[PDB]
Amino acid sequence: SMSVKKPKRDDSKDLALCSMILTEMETHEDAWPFLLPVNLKLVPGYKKVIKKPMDFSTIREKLSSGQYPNLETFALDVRLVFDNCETFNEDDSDIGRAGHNMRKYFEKKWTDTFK
Repeated sequence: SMSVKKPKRDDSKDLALCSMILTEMETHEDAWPFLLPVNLKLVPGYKKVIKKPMDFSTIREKLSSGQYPNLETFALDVRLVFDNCETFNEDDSDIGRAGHNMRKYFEKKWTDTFK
């Protein structure tokens, strides 16, 4: 509350560390469905169904231009990528499997770097 604060957790390395995680996600062999925005002209149903599209290149641009206020807003966008994938793709598909794999990969790196 006013003039009453918990001890200050050091967040000075968060930007660099989120960048490193994102690099590891970009270079994963199963990243290909997620590297670029879904083409809304060429994929029927996507525009109407997926209210907030997100992809790794869009996260990289937001990160590089100070559009994440803190590490939690960064994790919310990475999770959005996988939530969108599960919304549009069957589990038993190459893309559906890719999204589960990448979400697992992310969640471990996130715990090990920050928790």
